Amino acid sequence: MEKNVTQVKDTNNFPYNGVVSFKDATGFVIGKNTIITNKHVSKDYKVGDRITAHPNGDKGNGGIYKIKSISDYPGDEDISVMNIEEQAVERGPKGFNFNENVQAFNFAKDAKVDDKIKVIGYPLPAQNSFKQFESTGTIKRIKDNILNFDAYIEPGNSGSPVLNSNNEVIGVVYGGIGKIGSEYNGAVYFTPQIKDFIQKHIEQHHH
Ligand SMILES: [Zn+2]
Ligand SMILES: [Zn+2]
Ligand SMILES: [Zn+2]
Ligand SMILES: [Zn+2]
Repeated sequence: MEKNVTQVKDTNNFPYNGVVSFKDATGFVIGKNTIITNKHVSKDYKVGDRITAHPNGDKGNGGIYKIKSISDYPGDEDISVMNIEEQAVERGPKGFNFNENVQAFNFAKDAKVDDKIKVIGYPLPAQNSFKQFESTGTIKRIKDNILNFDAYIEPGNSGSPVLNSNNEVIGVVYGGIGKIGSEYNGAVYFTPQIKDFIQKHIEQHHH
């Protein structure tokens, strides 16, 4: 029952500038024009729907962007990749370019139980007028593609990155119903098959 949650002061610096906001969920930047979220988020949103880059409430954001394509992982795991139209619908401080207004996360090489982790995202975004929050805790179990962690989350954290102490991404917070009665939370743990699927969807050039 770890509850160590802080309001993010400045979302314009990494890792905070790698996190994106849906109307009611979270995602994060993994590469050029590319974000990760979960399948619950990808069921709710469609091509042409919009994300906001790293909003800090009404203090501003890195722009508003259109979802260009959605690619759900073909395995059972709760993970989706979305590609983003590079030209913003509404500009960020660094201009209209998605990539200049965000910084992508790198994959962690691995993780182990008891590692210190951080979840960054948008809990209760209506109630907390889209402020970004960091929630800190530890890994409780890693089994195949299942990551159980002890860090406080709320509705809206669905799709949040789970980060190691060096701000590399280890997994993505579940959007599905959690284990009943459990004070711990779940995430898809990034294994080689999942990393490969993601990497194959990252963009590299302009058309
Ligand atoms: Zn939903
Ligand atoms: Zn470009
Ligand atoms: Zn273009
Ligand atoms: Zn091409």
